[PDB]
Amino acid sequence: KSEQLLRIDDHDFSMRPGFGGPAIPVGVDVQVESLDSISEVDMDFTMTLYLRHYWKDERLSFPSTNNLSMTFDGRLVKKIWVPDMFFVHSKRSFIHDTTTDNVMLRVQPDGKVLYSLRVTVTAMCNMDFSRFPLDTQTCSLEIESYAYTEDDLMLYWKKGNDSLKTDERISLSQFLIQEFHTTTKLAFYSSTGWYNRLYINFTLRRHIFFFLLQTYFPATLMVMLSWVSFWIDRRAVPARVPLGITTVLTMSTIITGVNASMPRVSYIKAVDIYLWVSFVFVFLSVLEYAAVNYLTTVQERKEQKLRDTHAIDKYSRIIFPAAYILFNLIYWSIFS
Amino acid sequence: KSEQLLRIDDHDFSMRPGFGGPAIPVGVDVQVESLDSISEVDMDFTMTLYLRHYWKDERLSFPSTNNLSMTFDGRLVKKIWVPDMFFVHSKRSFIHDTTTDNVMLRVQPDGKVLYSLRVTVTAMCNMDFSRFPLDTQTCSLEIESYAYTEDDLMLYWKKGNDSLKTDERISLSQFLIQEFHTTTKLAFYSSTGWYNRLYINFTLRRHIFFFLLQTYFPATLMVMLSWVSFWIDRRAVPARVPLGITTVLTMSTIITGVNASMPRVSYIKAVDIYLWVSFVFVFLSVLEYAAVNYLTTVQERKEQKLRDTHAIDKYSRIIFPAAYILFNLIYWSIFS
Amino acid sequence: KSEQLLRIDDHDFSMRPGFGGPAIPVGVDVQVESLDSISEVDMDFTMTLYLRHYWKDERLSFPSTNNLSMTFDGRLVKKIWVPDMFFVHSKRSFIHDTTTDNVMLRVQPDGKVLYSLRVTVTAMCNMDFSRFPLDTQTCSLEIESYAYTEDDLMLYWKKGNDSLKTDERISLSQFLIQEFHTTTKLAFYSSTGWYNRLYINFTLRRHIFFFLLQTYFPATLMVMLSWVSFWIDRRAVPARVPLGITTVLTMSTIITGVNASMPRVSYIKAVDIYLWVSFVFVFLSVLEYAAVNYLTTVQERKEQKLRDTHAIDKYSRIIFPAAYILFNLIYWSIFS
Amino acid sequence: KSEQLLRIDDHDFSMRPGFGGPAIPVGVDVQVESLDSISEVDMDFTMTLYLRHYWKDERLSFPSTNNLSMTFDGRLVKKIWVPDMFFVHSKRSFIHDTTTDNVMLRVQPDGKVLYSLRVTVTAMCNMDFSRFPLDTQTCSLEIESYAYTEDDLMLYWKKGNDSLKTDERISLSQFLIQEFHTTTKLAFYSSTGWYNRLYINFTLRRHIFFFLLQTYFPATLMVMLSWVSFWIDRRAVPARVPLGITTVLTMSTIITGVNASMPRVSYIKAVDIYLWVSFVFVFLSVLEYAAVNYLTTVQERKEQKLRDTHAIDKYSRIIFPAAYILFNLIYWSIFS
Amino acid sequence: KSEQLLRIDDHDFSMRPGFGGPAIPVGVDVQVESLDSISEVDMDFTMTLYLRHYWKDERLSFPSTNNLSMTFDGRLVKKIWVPDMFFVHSKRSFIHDTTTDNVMLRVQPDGKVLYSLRVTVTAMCNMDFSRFPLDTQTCSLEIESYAYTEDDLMLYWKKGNDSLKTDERISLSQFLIQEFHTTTKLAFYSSTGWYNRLYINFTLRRHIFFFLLQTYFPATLMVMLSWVSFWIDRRAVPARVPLGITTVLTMSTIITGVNASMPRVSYIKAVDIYLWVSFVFVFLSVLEYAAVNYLTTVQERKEQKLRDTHAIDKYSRIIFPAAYILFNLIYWSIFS
Ligand SMILES: CC(=O)[C@H]1CC[C@H]2[C@@H]3CC[C@@H]4C[C@H](O)CC[C@]4(C)[C@H]3CC[C@]12C
Ligand SMILES: CC(=O)[C@H]1CC[C@H]2[C@@H]3CC[C@@H]4C[C@H](O)CC[C@]4(C)[C@H]3CC[C@]12C
Ligand SMILES: CC(=O)[C@H]1CC[C@H]2[C@@H]3CC[C@@H]4C[C@H](O)CC[C@]4(C)[C@H]3CC[C@]12C
Ligand SMILES: CC(=O)[C@H]1CC[C@H]2[C@@H]3CC[C@@H]4C[C@H](O)CC[C@]4(C)[C@H]3CC[C@]12C
Ligand SMILES: CC(=O)[C@H]1CC[C@H]2[C@@H]3CC[C@@H]4C[C@H](O)CC[C@]4(C)[C@H]3CC[C@]12C
Ligand SMILES: CCCCCCCCCCCC
Ligand SMILES: CCCCCCCCCCCC
Ligand SMILES: CCCCCCCCCCCC
Ligand SMILES: CCCCCCCCCCCC
Ligand SMILES: CCCCCCCCCCCC
Ligand SMILES: CCCCCCCC
Ligand SMILES: CCCCCCCC
Ligand SMILES: CCCCCCCC
Ligand SMILES: CCCCCCCC
Ligand SMILES: CCCCCCCC
Ligand SMILES: CCCCCCCC
Ligand SMILES: CCCCCCCC
Ligand SMILES: CCCCCCCC
Ligand SMILES: CCCCCCCC
Ligand SMILES: CCCCCC
Ligand SMILES: CCCCCC
Ligand SMILES: CCCCCC
Ligand SMILES: CCCCCC
Ligand SMILES: CCCCCC
Ligand SMILES: CCCCCC
Ligand SMILES: CCCCCC
Ligand SMILES: CCCCCC
Ligand SMILES: CCCCCC
Ligand SMILES: CCCCCC
Repeated sequence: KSEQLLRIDDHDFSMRPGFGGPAIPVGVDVQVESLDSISEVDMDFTMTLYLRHYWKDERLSFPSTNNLSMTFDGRLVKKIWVPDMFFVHSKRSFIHDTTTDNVMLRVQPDGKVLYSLRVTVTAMCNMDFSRFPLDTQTCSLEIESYAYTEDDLMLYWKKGNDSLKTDERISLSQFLIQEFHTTTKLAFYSSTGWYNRLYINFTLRRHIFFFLLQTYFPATLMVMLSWVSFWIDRRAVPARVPLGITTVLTMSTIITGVNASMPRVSYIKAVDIYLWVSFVFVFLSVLEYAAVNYLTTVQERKEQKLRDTHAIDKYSRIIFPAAYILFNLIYWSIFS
Repeated sequence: KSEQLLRIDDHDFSMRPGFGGPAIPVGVDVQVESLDSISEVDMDFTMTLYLRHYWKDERLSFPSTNNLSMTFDGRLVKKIWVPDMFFVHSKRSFIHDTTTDNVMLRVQPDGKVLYSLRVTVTAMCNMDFSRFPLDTQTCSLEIESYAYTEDDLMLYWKKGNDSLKTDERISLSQFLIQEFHTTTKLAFYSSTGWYNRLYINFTLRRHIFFFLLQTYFPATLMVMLSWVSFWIDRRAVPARVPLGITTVLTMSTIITGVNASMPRVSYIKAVDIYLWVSFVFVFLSVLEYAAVNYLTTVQERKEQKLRDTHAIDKYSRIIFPAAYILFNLIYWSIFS
Repeated sequence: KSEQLLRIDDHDFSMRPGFGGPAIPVGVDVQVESLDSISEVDMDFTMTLYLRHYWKDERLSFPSTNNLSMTFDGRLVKKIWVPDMFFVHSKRSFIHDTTTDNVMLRVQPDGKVLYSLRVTVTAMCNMDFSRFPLDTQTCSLEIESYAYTEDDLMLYWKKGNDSLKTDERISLSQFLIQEFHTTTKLAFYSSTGWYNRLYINFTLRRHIFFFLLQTYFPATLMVMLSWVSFWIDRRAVPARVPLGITTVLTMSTIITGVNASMPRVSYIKAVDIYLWVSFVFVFLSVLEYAAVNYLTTVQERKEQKLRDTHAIDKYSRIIFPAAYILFNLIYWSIFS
Repeated sequence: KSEQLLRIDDHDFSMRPGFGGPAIPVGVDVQVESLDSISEVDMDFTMTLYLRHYWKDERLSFPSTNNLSMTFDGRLVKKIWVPDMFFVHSKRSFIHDTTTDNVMLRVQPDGKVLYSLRVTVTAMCNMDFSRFPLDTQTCSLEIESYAYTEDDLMLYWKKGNDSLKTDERISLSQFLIQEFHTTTKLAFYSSTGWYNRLYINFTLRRHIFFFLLQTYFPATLMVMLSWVSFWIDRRAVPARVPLGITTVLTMSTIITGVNASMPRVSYIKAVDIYLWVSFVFVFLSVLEYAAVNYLTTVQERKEQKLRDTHAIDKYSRIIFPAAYILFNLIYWSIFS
Repeated sequence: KSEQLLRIDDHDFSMRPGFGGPAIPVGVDVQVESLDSISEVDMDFTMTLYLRHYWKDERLSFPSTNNLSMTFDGRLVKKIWVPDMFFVHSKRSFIHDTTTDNVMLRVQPDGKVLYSLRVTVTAMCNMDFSRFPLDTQTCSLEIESYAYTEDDLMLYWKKGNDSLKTDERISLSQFLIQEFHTTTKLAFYSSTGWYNRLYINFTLRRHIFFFLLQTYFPATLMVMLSWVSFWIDRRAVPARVPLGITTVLTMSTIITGVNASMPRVSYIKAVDIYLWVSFVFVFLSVLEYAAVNYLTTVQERKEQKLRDTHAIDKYSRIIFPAAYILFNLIYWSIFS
């Protein structure tokens, strides 16, 4: 029996190795397999990865006539001491068990142990959509020991920045992924004391041109088309008025359609500001002609009682495009 | 063996400490980690937190030459007595088990015990949307002992109002969170008797300006634009009529779009009342011109048979804005 | 050891108490905690409640010098006999296990036993939406013994109609809840025989005014607005025709919007009948003017070849509102 | 002890009864309780039913002074031999365990055994939507032994066509259920050999009138309304053109609304063909008037340079309705 | 007892057969039962299949007077050595357990073992929608040993390309499935070494004609209809302008409706490019008439101050269709 080579019954495996002494160092290696999904409304993401642990235990040493190691499955885990790692700020997680538990243990003749498992974890990530769709988001995944402080367990990256590996085909449907790196930081808990924590960082970006073409182009086209009425004879009211009202209807429908396709985030965004400014411009384009018609009627009535192009149109043809250009310049200077 | 220092086999751990005597006090400490999601339709919320318990048991005392404590995992829980805490008015809950059960036990040499676990719980919360979007909601989380009355178990907050800690980065996508505090109250059950209950309270608020800009602004703009026809010559019917009918179409589309983006709550809200009042105003703006046209035709026909501005327009230009202003004043005085 | 006071090893707990004799009566007490959700498409509802059982077993009697009882958790259930209650016509259910199994057992000195647990159950409920939104629905929850007939187990309500208690804050988002009561009835199974069954009944109602304001008001407004063209001079075709076609467009958009916000139930409802009748009225309002224009053109052409208000408008002004009123009277007389 | 009457330890229950001999017959009885849901996109359905088994085992015979049988729960299943039935082409399934496992065993004195359980199963069902909404679908549920061929286990319906019972209140929200019957057929597996399989068949149908009223009626009304322009004087261009363009807009909106409410099945259906044919008719109704206006302008210009009803309208008034009627006749002759 | 024929207690089943020697070959056979669903947003698919293993173990040999084999269920798996196969790049998976574990073991008298199980697995699949709806996608399912390298376990297809079988009725709602084949490739892991991997490949295709009819036909019809205004007299402004603005409104509504029914993939697709090019054409069709009207007014005003068809229309009638045809030719030449 292979379990009789290791004196399982001759030691107490409820205590950590080197108990009463210096803290036992543990190395951690992480390989990211894929990114499964991301939720903007709930602000979380899902990841599947490989977790590996490295430590030495002299109580597991066994004599051997060669340098061959023994491999055991997850059934041996309940009989020996293993680190109790857990993910901080996680929502749900589980370990694959098809067709059996994805747990592997390798024991070297001097007592070096390799512990590997496959896990899927969902973690939270606070997001800010103030600069949508030009926003940039940062995410992090955290690993920490649950019950052992820094005085008993010392956690560190085994090979520094080389301990993180990612798949060549990792991708997301609506985001771009870049800048993977790892960091470390100490955390303090008033109940028990200080703990070591590890971080895995990456950045997310969007596709600017798709949003530009889908949103900004129709609004600017509609704003430019609303300026057509300044070049039509003022005597054609049944052509001037329905053009304006139909432009207002089309702008409203476009705004509703744009709002229907964005994630349900309930605060003000820059795209909303752009669209509402265009709506206000369209509304003023109709008020202008209304006052021009009223003035023309009043002048005609006075002239009749007594017995060319109106300047408002001339000035508006210049004022409206300059104001819109100035607004665009300021808007693109603030939001880059 | 560490489990032999504690005389596990020499006591009956099916009874509470101090059985037949005064009730054993138990302290509780709560640290909130994050808020996961909130459902307005089903009226519930999800929370992840740390639960800690404090009590003393003399049967767990062990001799020692120093003041060092022993730490055990969740496997010891089945062999000793632990409080049976549960969440009142909860829908579903579970305990994290990655990579192992998130349960920790610490035993002091005199018999003081610390019991900690990580849990995620979903709880109900009745909401009222009568004042939407200006409504305010209050939520609560309740903790109570399942099988032990106040005569056997005494539950209390260990440090009063200082026993509640929240994360610095707790946030929700569409709500603002404030005013965390704790309270206590006794509950009575006719089957078994009185129980102690603890509460954790917080308040939720919305973003007023986003809803204002998205809903009230287009309706007021459309109402003001419907008033343009009072300033147009009454002789231009093919300009007067299509403007009104297209304004009605645009108002209907706006109302439908607004209704399509709100949570499906099936009772009357103030925003609905505002929108329908605007719709009624728009409808009357068309009936007015209809009667003005009919009167003008009748007068012309009589004048022809026998062989300026109509007063209705003059009076409407004053009546309509005053009535709308009065309605807005009353509406904003009632709903603040 | 408390389990040694009861002679667990001295009896066979695989048989019911009083085996070979009269049937053992069992009382049941139910307390409803909340209603979680309701699905109209799948026709089911979710409920969380407390289930309590009462019976007497002389084999559990223990000597005592006082009148104090012993309390045990769910671990004792596997060693003694308990009733095998189950929910009829249920889809899924589970028992809460946070932080431990919500199972309590109390044993009196003479052998009276109290068995309580917390469960969440989802049950089916056939619905009829023929009278939507004026429909009324009735639901029921059923409890029955799985393996014991009426000859071996007698099930009944312990205190009649007083055995049902509901929370003061039970509510649903889109329904009104009323009329809680309990009934009993015998069921027959050809495979094994007769069984006792218990029922818990309640009724559901909707908010009539919300649906009225959201649906009936716009259709009646549009129908009334379509009548405006009867009062306009027949000589203004470019005002008469676009008004009708835009009214038809607005009615179609309103009907589509109304259909988009109702539950996906694929059969005819009264609201559909109302909306389609309004659509037919709107269509006829356009056919009338079409024939009036054709007649006027034919008369003018004949008069020219040879070298006031048309009666159709006069009669329609009276016919259309009377017919609509008659239809509304019949419709509201049939559907109340 | 009741388990000592049966010599559990004196036989090997890892082999089937009558091992080395003829195959042991097993009868199956099925009672359908309800249908839970159906998914058109994923092509599956959910069912809850009772499964019963009948067989004889002489090793379970026990002496008795009467003809009374013994009843056992699911805990006895692990100690005796039971058939390993499973559902073919299933996606997910589970056995109810509230408040305990819904498993019952009854043993007769001669060794006849009754085995019953309550299960919920989801099974696949290929569907064809080519004839939507006039399509008809057939579904089936299959039962087969997993590890025993026909040489060792003989599976059959115990009472032929009488072994299937359905609830009186089984129904679906959007489908009609009819024609329940059972069949049998042999299946061959190259790895192990031949197996017996059972089938349970039923048919699904839709509500024709609801779809007719919701889809075909508006399209035919719009097509008929587009014919109004043939009866209007050709001199009124500002009445002729906006009517056509608004009819095209209304047809497009209706088609979009109809497409938004159907299940997302990505291939051509007959309703689409009907709607697009109506759209083509509407488009031609506008091209006709365009050419009529162009011809009239050319004739007027020539007549002026040199110094009634146009036949196109006359012929179109007859051609268009006949062509539409012919198309409807062919369409309703092909699709019944 | 059948388990006593095999000397279970006389061997150590924690080591592979032939330990210290050459690697033990293992054959694998796969039968695909159905495809359950596919998610375009999350880029994954679900499959249900049969997994079979073939290997020889001399420690399981038993004497026999004939050539009959013994069959065991999943309870024997924990007592013997089995291959630890797992799926690479998988998200979630489970083994059916209704009514019992779907695990079968057959042992031949010389020691040949057959191991079969039923599993459902979800696997990732990167997709590219640049050529939507004319895109083609390839998927793969991978099988590999978790803890054994190629030096200890040799994995291969038992019968080459004949080891893969698919159901005759495998289908997907919106995809066409073809070209099933298997391949093998070696993978290298820096932590442990080289492993054998197996692949199962298939291809997916869409229905071109459905997308063509639903998207390209309305846009081309609208573009052609926008050309009607070139044939109308330039003196009819109230007919020329509303036609253009309503065509723009209809194009916008069509684009919004088309975007609302596609999967939410946030980058540019060819259909978007086609639709926006049509929108630009429609916009230019209105700018042309605007300038034609302005020129005509200026000429009339000059002629009046001093005291036929405009060439722009003539040239546009030829230019617009040629440019659209050229664009279609280039577009269909690039995207095939
Ligand atoms: C004096 C004049 O050129 C008229 C023409 C259109 C008119 C406006 C139409 C819309 C509003 C109508 C309301 O009754 C009074 C304020 C508003 C804003 C009017 C103010 C006076 C205007 C500008
Ligand atoms: C007498 C008069 O100034 C006419 C012009 C428009 C007319 C209304 C048009 C809509 C309705 C038509 C219906 O046939 C009678 C009631 C309604 C409400 C009419 C009442 C009489 C009005 C107000
Ligand atoms: C003779 C007459 O007053 C004309 C004016 C409008 C015409 C109708 C327009 C719509 C239809 C057009 C079709 O071509 C013939 C039937 C339909 C229904 C016509 C029948 C004859 C009508 C009623
Ligand atoms: C000659 C004539 O009666 C004209 C009037 C409307 C014209 C059509 C308008 C739409 C198209 C415009 C395009 O420029 C040429 C082809 C199309 C299809 C035209 C062909 C010639 C027509 C039919
Ligand atoms: C000179 C002339 O034929 C006029 C008629 C319509 C005019 C255009 C209308 C839309 C725009 C209005 C804006 O105010 C100036 C640029 C734009 C693009 C105008 C440029 C000059 C045009 C083309
Ligand atoms: C963005 C708002 C532009 C308003 C332009 C008004 C131009 C008025 C000209 C009056 C000339 C007498
Ligand atoms: C909000 C309803 C306003 C109605 C205004 C009617 C004005 C009628 C004037 C009649 C003058 C003779
Ligand atoms: C609801 C349908 C009403 C139809 C009214 C027709 C009125 C025709 C009057 C003819 C007078 C000669
Ligand atoms: C369905 C297409 C109908 C087209 C009808 C054209 C009628 C043209 C008449 C020409 C008479 C000279
Ligand atoms: C696709 C853009 C087509 C633009 C056609 C302009 C035609 C101008 C003709 C001027 C003749 C003097
Ligand atoms: C590729 C689309 C570009 C749109 C530019 C919009 C600038 C306001
Ligand atoms: C009209 C667009 C101007 C953009 C300026 C951007 C300056 C960073
Ligand atoms: C920031 C938007 C303000 C809109 C005010 C609406 C008042 C009715
Ligand atoms: C026109 C807006 C008036 C708002 C008054 C608010 C009084 C609390
Ligand atoms: C016009 C509404 C009439 C309603 C009558 C209701 C009779 C019960
Ligand atoms: C009950 C609605 C009938 C609609 C008939 C449509 C025939 C094309
Ligand atoms: C105009 C409808 C004709 C329907 C014919 C149906 C022949 C089976
Ligand atoms: C079957 C529909 C064909 C549509 C062709 C569209 C070509 C741009
Ligand atoms: C007008 C459509 C042309 C299509 C050409 C396709 C060449 C492969
Ligand atoms: C701060 C956003 C203002 C938008 C006004 C239309
Ligand atoms: C939009 C401004 C109009 C000013 C009329 C004098
Ligand atoms: C109580 C709300 C009334 C709304 C009327 C339009
Ligand atoms: C909207 C009121 C109109 C009154 C006509 C006299
Ligand atoms: C039975 C409903 C008929 C509806 C006709 C519009
Ligand atoms: C709507 C009926 C019209 C009748 C024309 C004579
Ligand atoms: C085969 C369907 C053709 C549809 C043409 C509009
Ligand atoms: C729709 C056909 C029109 C033919 C013009 C000659
Ligand atoms: C690259 C796509 C360009 C689209 C311009 C309308
Ligand atoms: C669309 C181009 C118009 C050119 C006017 C000269």
